[PDB]
Amino acid sequence: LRERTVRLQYGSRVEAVYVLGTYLWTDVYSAAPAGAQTFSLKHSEHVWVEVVRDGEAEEVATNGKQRWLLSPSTTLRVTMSQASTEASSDKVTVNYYDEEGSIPIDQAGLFLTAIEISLDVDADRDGVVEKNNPKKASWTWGPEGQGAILLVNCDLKDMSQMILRTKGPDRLPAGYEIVLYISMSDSDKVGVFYVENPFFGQRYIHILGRRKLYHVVKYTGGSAELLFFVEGLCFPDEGFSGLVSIHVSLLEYMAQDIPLTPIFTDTVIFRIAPWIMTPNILPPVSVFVCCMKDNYLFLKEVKNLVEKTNCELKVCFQYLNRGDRWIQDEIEFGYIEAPHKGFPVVLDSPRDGELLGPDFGYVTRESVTSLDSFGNLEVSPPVTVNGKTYPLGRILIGSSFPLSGGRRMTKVVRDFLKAQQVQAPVELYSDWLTVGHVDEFMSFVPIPGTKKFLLLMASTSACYKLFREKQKDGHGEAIMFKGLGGMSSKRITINKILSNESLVQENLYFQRCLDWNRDILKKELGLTEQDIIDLPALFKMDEDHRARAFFPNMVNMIVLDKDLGIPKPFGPQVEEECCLEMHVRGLLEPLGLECTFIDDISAYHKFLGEVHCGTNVRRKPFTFKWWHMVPSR
Amino acid sequence: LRERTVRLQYGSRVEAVYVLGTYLWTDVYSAAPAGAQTFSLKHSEHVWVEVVRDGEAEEVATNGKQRWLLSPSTTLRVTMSQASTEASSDKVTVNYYDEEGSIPIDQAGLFLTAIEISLDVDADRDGVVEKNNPKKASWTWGPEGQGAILLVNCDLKDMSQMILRTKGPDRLPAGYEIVLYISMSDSDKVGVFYVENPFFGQRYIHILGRRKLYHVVKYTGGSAELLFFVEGLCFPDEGFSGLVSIHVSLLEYMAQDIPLTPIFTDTVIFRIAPWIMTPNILPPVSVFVCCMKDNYLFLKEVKNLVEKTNCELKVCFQYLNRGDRWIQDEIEFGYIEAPHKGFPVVLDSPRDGELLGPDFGYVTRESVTSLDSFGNLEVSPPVTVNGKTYPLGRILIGSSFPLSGGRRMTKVVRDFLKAQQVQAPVELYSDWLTVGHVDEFMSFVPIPGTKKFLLLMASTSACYKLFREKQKDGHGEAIMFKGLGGMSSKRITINKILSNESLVQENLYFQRCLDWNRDILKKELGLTEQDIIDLPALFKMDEDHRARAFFPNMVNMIVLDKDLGIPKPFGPQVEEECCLEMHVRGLLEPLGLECTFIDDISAYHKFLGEVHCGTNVRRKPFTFKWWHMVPSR
Ligand SMILES: [Ca+2]
Ligand SMILES: [Ca+2]
Ligand SMILES: [Ca+2]
Ligand SMILES: [Ca+2]
Repeated sequence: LRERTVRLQYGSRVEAVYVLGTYLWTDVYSAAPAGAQTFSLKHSEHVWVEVVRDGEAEEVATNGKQRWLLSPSTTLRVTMSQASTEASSDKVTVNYYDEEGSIPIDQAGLFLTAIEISLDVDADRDGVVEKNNPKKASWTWGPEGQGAILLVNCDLKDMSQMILRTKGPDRLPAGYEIVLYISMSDSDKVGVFYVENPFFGQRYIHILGRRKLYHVVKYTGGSAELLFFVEGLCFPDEGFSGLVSIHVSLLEYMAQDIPLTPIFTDTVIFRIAPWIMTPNILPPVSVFVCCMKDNYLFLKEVKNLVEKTNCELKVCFQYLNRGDRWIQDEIEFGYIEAPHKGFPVVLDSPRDGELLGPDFGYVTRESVTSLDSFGNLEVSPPVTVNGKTYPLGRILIGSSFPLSGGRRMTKVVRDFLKAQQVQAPVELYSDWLTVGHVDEFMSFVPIPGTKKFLLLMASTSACYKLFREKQKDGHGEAIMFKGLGGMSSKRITINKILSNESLVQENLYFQRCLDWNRDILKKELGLTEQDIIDLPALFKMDEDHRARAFFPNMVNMIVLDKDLGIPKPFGPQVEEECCLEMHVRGLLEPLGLECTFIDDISAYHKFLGEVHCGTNVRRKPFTFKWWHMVPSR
Repeated sequence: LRERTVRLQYGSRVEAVYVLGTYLWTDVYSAAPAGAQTFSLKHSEHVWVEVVRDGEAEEVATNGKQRWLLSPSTTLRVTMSQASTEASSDKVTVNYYDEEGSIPIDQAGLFLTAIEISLDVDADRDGVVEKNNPKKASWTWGPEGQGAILLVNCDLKDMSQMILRTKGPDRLPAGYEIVLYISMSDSDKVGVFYVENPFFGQRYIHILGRRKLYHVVKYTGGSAELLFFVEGLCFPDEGFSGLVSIHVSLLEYMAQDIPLTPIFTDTVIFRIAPWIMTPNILPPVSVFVCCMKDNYLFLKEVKNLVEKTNCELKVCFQYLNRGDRWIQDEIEFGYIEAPHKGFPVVLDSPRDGELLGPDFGYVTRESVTSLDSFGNLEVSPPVTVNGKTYPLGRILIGSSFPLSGGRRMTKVVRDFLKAQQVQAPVELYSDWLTVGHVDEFMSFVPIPGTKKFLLLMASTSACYKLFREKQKDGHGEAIMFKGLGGMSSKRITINKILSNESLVQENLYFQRCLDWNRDILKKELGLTEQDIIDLPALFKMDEDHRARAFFPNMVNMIVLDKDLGIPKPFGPQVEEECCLEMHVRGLLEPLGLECTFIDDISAYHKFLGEVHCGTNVRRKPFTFKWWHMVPSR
């Protein structure tokens, strides 16, 4: 396919390595002695030679006596299809003649050693390293796309394989060597491991990476394969697309103090697999919770919920360097996948700077507000938006309005999420909340028995409507926070809430904030009102004009398929049941969702807007392969 | 198209601005008094109202008595198609009823003011700003692609136009304002100009850009248009794609110390036009030359060449802050184009840190080797490579091998050229040359009477073949450098050159360097041997093992269509003509190329490998529009 220039040298022999998959064009005119008129040629069995004049080519026999006029426009094309062995003498010889006699006045030779050199990866994405995929030097998205995929080492049987395959005689001819190399830029993105001395053992050493840009490879004769393992060192990010290159070159020695000439180069491209987040609709595997040792109702009720499922429960306690919610706030469960292998990968952002066990990879963060917590990071189910499908869903991050001067998640984390590309992040407005997390106002739940889902939204208007109804019904004196002794002296009733004029105005405003988010979610997730259910919520404004929960936010719930762990609201008691619990059941249960209310606050005797427990669910990855997506340019 | 949430408020009136191109979904259930059972509605002439229950919608008359059951799943959809005027009373009123009587127990209203707000650009790329192109919020490549294009101000009638078009009543309702804005990131990429006080004059002020991220716009009633002019501040580069965004928002006042809510936002995208280089095949306009005042033969011969064409000649002399070749080395002629306008743009990189006149834009550079000179920057004619078309050609930059430790053009300039994208740069190997410029070894020329072109390559093998022929013919004592008195004592003859064994070896090596480039050029430009002509050249090796010209390099030539200004080689005289001149004529003239040899060295009495003049040709731009290309992702 690729034409390489090799000229005969005046009255001499040229020796050259021929790399299979290329061919040579050979100038015979320049090596012709002055006064020479015509030329003839001989060649060996395994070398194919054409005489090319003005673009027109004719094959030549091994020993012909045929002669052609010498012209700069008459050249040779030289091709080989099989590697040289010790039995080979591969050559082309050209005889030169003057006008007078038929005995050659001079001759120029070309002696060839043919070798196969191919740097191979699994570009067709089946988990096997195929021989010389013609597409291995590029990377394309989609079901028809090709090029190899690399996993970040988040901690070598599970790394990517790269195989240098060669075929040839006992040794390379004098003056050649084979070198593997990478660019300085890619040197902090990858590393490559190799057994340098296979005669002395199995020991794999790092041959390419930080501080090592090239490695000279030992040539072995016959048909040989050299196995390399490759790891990614980092995820795609603001200035890094995820694509890296590795090269092998056959180098020719020229002279001392002159660099070696790269006479053949083969290239493979890898893309580093992105970090992917799992939405609530995916099958649960493990439920992780953190709380204080004595919150007994919480642990018992979570255990009972989990016992309704096939999931395993993992209990963590509170640590000195972490928040009360850390399993929710400082940890996010995600995954990476390559054709051959995949594993769960946790983003870890410790408050002050344990874990899950060996089955997980970990990405730990190297100015920060509450909006940096992973409570502020959510992901939608797969959605179609104006005809465009997002098969992995879309990441949702809470923010403030552009002109507001409000809080925002750090650019570093936003840039990281954006750079993964396959979840196409969307910013929502969370900064009207004191804590500032999207998970305080919204969640997703599957609809049992279907492939569909609902968006759940906190609604203050729903709460006021319900409370007004109960008051009309004669329940105005129904008290909230039953069983929280630290709330009792406040004597909070439906009447007291409904009569508070400033609280009404605060909550109308918070409903405007919720509705602004509702509109962004409908637009960017392609949802209609039929896809949404509102759950009652109520907030109190702080000094910053931001919202804190008046009673526990029910929307932030543990979703295990049909079973929902819902924070216990401690609402007004009507006929000895919480009217908030009954209302929420009436909304959800007709859909086949099973509700379990989980009391995370009783142990503290009161509720001031802060939650002291956290939960996080590890889920099975999407069955859709991320490399089958086609993201926008 | 876009659904916006507007809820009725319990027993009250809500007033809202309606922006045309959206519609409202309206909750009536939350505003219902406790105990209310059914509702009815009235609406004005220009407001369309549907009652929506469980996804099913039915239009409602202006005054109906129809009643519907109150349910959270029964809502209103509210649409307007025309802007409000002073004659409008646009409203929807909802009456609430209990089980008992038919007289309403309460009512909630919605009072609307409809306005049109559209931020408009020329997205369809015809030079006119069309009304609200649905595609203005994106940017796509190709003949079917859309989105607006911005020119860099390289120095406002020629800037891009952006028009804010509004329609509505005499004033915005209380609590609203319209604001134009950009991101902090884009603030150094753009600037926007506006007449802030049209009553006091025509004065245009900078309203958005560095240090100004937002501008409050004055609303005028009726049908109004506000004209803005937009400029790009910089070209695409390593961390900047070329894409920028400008937004207009309608903001709602909530309260003191609470940020304004962006209730409607419209966005336009601009792409900043790339800098594009012109190949030798494009029509010449002006020829620029620099030399010392007394190089008379040079000026006379260049003038005579130019007089064979319709081109204009511009003569520059030597300056203290610049090189002897500066018009070639420190200046590169290129262009930018937008649908409405285009102009030539010069890259200027002064050696130590005049010009062309007002018709040109200038980009001046803010560690450096010879490879940074623009002699080391070339561009191919349009080419097709493995089925992929490069309609603007491909930029060529000289470099050294990856593992060599050799010189390279600075990353800053390489990154810039790559970031323009439309010329898809290719690196060649120039570092075997002392000066290190691709223009020392290669050039392109059209084939007269056709749409085709040739690559010209320097060849040492061609020179040795020619000299060997002349020696065989009895011309061995023919002397070179005739008329250069400072060379005479050297007595350089064909015999003396051919007998120098080390010089032969040096030049065989230089031919290997040339051939390595030949192979890259054939591969990356999709050329065959039929596309190439070799011209004789000869070099001498320096202490760094790099090549300097033995006699002037003929390949670096002035190409004006069929007419070629070729450096005079001062070769061996045979029958009182230079055998190099005669040889080159014999190669080129049969193709209809007319050769004029230009003596740039006689004034210096000798030639040591350095050229003391420079030339550069300004050309007409490609007729193919760059935005019609589709570059690789
Ligand atoms: Ca494979
Ligand atoms: Ca989260
Ligand atoms: Ca237009
Ligand atoms: Ca140039």
